[PDB]
Amino acid sequence: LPPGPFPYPIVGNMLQLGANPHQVFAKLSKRYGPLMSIHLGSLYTVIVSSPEMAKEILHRHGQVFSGRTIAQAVHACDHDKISMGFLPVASEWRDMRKICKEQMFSNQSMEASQGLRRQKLQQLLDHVQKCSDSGRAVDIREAAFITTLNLMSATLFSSQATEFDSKATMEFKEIIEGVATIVGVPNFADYFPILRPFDPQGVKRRADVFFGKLLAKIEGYLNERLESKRANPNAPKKDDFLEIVVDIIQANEFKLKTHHFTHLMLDLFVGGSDTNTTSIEWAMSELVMNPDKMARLKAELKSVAGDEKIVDESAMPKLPYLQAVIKEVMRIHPPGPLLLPRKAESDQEVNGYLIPKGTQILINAYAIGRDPSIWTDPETFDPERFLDNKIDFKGQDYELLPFGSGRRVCPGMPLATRILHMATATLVHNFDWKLEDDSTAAADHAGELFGVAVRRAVPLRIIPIV
Ligand code: HEM
Ligand SMILES: CC(C)C1=CCC2=C(CC[C@H]3C(C)(C)CCC[C@]23C)C1
Repeated sequence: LPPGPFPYPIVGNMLQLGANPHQVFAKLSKRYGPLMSIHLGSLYTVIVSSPEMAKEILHRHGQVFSGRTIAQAVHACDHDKISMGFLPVASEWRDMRKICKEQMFSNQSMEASQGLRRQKLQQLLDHVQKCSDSGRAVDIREAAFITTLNLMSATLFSSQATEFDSKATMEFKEIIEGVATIVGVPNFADYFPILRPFDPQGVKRRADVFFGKLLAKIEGYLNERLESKRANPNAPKKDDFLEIVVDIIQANEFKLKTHHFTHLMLDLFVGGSDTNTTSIEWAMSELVMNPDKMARLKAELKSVAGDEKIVDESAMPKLPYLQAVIKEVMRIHPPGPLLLPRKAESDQEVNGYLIPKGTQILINAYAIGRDPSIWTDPETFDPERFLDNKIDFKGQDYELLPFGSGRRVCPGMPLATRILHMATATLVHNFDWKLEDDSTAAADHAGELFGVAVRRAVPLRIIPIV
């Protein structure tokens, strides 16, 4: 087996992991190497912490390591048996992946939804404008959370709401926060198989309530769309994912049930919410703490957009520094520092070590992104490192893997980048920013809180001015 720290009886290595396990794993792998055995109680795991080992796992043996480890929380409303996120690579997963690649996240579909997202960006602009008149600090975590939910809801459901914090949006927010509280804590049933039948912390029960809330809303949206399409055959076709769902269902070309689609929408909606929310916050935090970089991005946006307030997504090719800024946030602050787990579908040898069937595989993208043997000055925020650099986060550069790579690489990347780039551009272009209070500024920026997505323990509070 790969080398690693001595595992104690019963608990394995679990007692050493602390509040930020990805940081502990990063330091451990400096000692034990880029393939490292960790015993999460009885859940045997191997940590991957090199670009070289990530390529061996995700690409050379990408089919063997194509499975997922499935947390007990994921069994809520039998999501584990329906979900593109957790099914094994097989016909049903392949069909759902094809639907996302060729129809939902196509260039054609992303361009068609650009206007839906533009109005949500305008709503964000207006909201921040009021705080700026008042002189009030903006809580960037909450602003990014609402904006991301609004942008996701627009793209997936064409949600209407003229208010920034609409009641539909705030119900989504309640649900997403609830899922994060549940999953964001250790479920001992995940680590001790004798406890699974018992659900001793009620994690799966509590997850059922939130998953059910979300599926109920999605099923309602789907049924409403089906009825309005039936009643209004001549109305223009909407440019959202729900329209695509409906057409695919009624064309009946896929061996997929209705719940595959509702659960896919669930997966996509939750998929883009904490991830973009924390990333937007980190982007603003890095820029506020590195005023030279804030100035350089402002200068680019001024040059390209000038007096326009809302950048078109179509303009992204003209904004290389904005792209470099987001790459650099992804390098330092991958929202999931250990990505989503993979699983060995069979015994496999890697670098002379046996990786047994069923091993949980965690890619420590965070460690790789901060490894000094790979990145110069790894702890410094330096977007310029990506200018005229062909390294990207699409999965082909194993130094930068915030979205994974190989078989299960994030299918929502096309939408995520549009959200990240535009939310950042809107905030940076239209206001200057100061910390509400800079007395513990460095500590506020460094302090991470682990969870579904790793985020600043202290929410960023900054005052907008013009
Ligand atoms: C915003 C930043 C985002 C990051 C950093 C991110 C990252 C990731 C990562 C690391 C994975 C696992 C990849 C692997 O197994 O190799 C993943 C999977 C996934 N992501 Fe994302 N993601 C983001 C946004 C989104 C968005 C916007 C959506 C939906 C629109 C989404 C939907 C998914 C889904 C459904 C999967 C599961 C795919 C599968 O297992 O086949 N993500 N993401
Ligand atoms: C984008 C990446 C990080 C992501 C992680 C968690 C989520 C993904 C999409 C779907 C979603 C559920 C199926 C609702 C289960 C909890 C986490 C997970 C799998 C996608």
